[PDB]
Amino acid sequence: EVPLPQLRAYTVDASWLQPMAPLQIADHTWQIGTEDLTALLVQTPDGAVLLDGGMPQMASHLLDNMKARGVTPRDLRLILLSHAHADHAGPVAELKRRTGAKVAANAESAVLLARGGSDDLHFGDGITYPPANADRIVMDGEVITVGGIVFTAHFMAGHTPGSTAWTWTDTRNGKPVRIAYADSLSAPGYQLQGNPRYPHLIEDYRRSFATVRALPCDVLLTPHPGASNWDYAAGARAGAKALTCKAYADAAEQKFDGQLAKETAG
Ligand SMILES: O=C(O)CNC(=O)[C@H](CS)NC(=O)OCc1ccccc1
Ligand SMILES: [Zn+2]
Ligand SMILES: [Zn+2]
Repeated sequence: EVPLPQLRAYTVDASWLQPMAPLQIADHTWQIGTEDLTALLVQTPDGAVLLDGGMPQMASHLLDNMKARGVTPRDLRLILLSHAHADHAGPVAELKRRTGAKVAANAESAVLLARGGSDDLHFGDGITYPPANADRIVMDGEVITVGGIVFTAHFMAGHTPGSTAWTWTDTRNGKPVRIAYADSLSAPGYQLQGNPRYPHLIEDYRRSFATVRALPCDVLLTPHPGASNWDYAAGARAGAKALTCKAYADAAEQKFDGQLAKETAG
């Protein structure tokens, strides 16, 4: 008698779950997540925006960091997402219950979020999380403005169908800083070629490399900070080694081409 296996939790490196204090990126923009997962707070005179929340168990830590910044539950107006995997959208449902936040996302991200990341094109039910509903559906190139910070959506399908880069302009020394929060360009364990659930996967990734390369991009940030060479634990030099969007796109394409060759060989 051999029973069916137990459910397996989505377990991650400790650094992904290690709380950090708010780290200022620009005059209105702060990293408020963990050492190894990005969660960006943008604070304005007319309320706050959160871009990603990390893993499901980060909800209370995000709220504590918000409070440290002076942002109350009612002040949080909007949640935006890079993509709706458990390690970036994990706490969205809980945050919606505990704050005034509404979610804006593209149709692909909204559908995946509403499924709690189940029936993932590549991971199946391996990384599920509490489902949430989007309040507003955004189209490619659509802008959303909160307290004069203008967020533009740039669709960059591949890592997920609904993967998005969000760009906005903040300041640092009275000078503009064009921030690009670019989504993952990885395909971890994906079948790339002839995948029946994603027939045009390769062409979407190629288009997404080009989109990322061309973003307005004084400062690049990524959901996994290591992807853009950020080190959130390095304090005053956290962003010193950060890649350009151009360099991030180039490295991702080189890796992707390598993975294609390995897939053909395998
Ligand atoms: O850093 C990256 O690019 C990818 N890292 C991840 O953790 C991704 C989400 S972005 N998830 C994953 O690989 O999940 C694999 C998996 C885990 C449990 C069960 C099935 C599949
Ligand atoms: Zn992902
Ligand atoms: Zn991830």
